[PDB]
Amino acid sequence: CGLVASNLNLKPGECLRVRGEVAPDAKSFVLNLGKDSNNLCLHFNPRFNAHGDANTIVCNSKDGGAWGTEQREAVFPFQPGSVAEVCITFDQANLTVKLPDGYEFKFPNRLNLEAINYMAADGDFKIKCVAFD
Amino acid sequence: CGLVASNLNLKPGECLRVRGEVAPDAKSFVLNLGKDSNNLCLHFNPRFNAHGDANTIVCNSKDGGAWGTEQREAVFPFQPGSVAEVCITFDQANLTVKLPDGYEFKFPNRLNLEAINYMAADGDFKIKCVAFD
Ligand SMILES: CC(=O)N[C@@H]1[C@@H](O)[C@H](O[C@@H]2O[C@H](CO)[C@H](O)[C@H](O)[C@H]2O)[C@@H](CO)O[C@@H]1O
Ligand SMILES: CC(=O)N[C@@H]1[C@@H](O)[C@H](O[C@@H]2O[C@H](CO)[C@H](O)[C@H](O)[C@H]2O)[C@@H](CO)O[C@@H]1O
Repeated sequence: CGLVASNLNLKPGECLRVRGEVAPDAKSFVLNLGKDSNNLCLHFNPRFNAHGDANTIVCNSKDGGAWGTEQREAVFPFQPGSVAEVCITFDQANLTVKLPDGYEFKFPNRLNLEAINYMAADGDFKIKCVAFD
Repeated sequence: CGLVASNLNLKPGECLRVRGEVAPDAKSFVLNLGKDSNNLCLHFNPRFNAHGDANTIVCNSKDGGAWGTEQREAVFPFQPGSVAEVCITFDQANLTVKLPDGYEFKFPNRLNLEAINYMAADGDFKIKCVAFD
């Protein structure tokens, strides 16, 4: 596992900027956001070649330990062995994810979180900077 | 009640930079670094008016729950209600703390830690960025 942070107290409208290094041999990487490891408003999982996906971003929620319905994006501005950065903001209805190519997308806030208190990176994403505004 | 981070994997010679907002009414604030909450290589506790001290940085270690011998610094470049940044590095002999105004001091590495994996802020220091360099 990578860096895990708790008591983040990220509130609607605030921008979370996360930048890190993707491992050279990575098949995917993960950044998880939510209340705790069972309760994710955003599982952000760029897949290079994993679980049947090549160069696709897969996003999901997790509620009480159960995965929701995945969403897949149309762009893939990530490479193994390079710096990856994401910017995330939310309100109680949706998260908005901004990627390093400037592409923005929405993901529904299925847990109706009023605050994001938990962030976790996997072992393929080495956090170099996190800014909570 | 502030940000807690784990799996930092900060190794000797690496630098950790932490920037946060000191609460307007703070009597002190705390940044703790170590293996875990009971084993701290550095309790960094700038005190405005707390525990008998006035405008003094108190540093200590904690070993299996037990506080060590306090060290007090001679300088105090902090104010309640303002942003503060500290940078920390270590080696086998000492941690080095660099303060906002450029001042540096050493604190002994009493636990003989070879990595720092845990960090926590108290509720008077609202962390805004963390960088690893
Ligand atoms: C096309 C499709 O539905 N594929 C899914 C896989 O994505 C899924 O893999 C898991 O997906 C979750 C997120 O939803 C995590 O990323 C987890 O690590 C993956 O293993 C598998 C297993 O649920 O089911 C389908 O194949
Ligand atoms: C002036 C003097 O000696 N004061 C000390 C306090 O520093 C001390 O408080 C604790 O100090 C530790 C770090 O060593 C933590 O900051 C802890 O939160 C404080 O309560 C108290 C208790 O040992 O003793 C004197 O008052």
